[PDB]
Amino acid sequence: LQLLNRQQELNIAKSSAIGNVRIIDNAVTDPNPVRPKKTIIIVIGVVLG
Amino acid sequence: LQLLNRQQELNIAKSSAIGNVRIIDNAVTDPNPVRPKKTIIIVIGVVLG
Repeated sequence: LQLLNRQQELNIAKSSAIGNVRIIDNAVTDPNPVRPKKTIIIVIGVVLG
Repeated sequence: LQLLNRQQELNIAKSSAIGNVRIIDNAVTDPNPVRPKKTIIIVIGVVLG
């Protein structure tokens, strides 16, 4: 199975059309959390109450 | 001799005609069943009642 995969991956690489994909921006993490959004949660709680 | 040349060309052409399909992901089963959807069934039962 591993060799079948190696053959398949090699065919995948060989049949690759894109000449060279480039990494413009390496991954970086935003220090401000995206969830939970405290303000909207509190507003929703107050309105629901 | 020309027929022999055409034979060699046809043999190489037949041997080289391989590709057009490069399966990316193999068959994989989702362990979570898709049917029946228990929650919607229970909700429908309660609402119908």
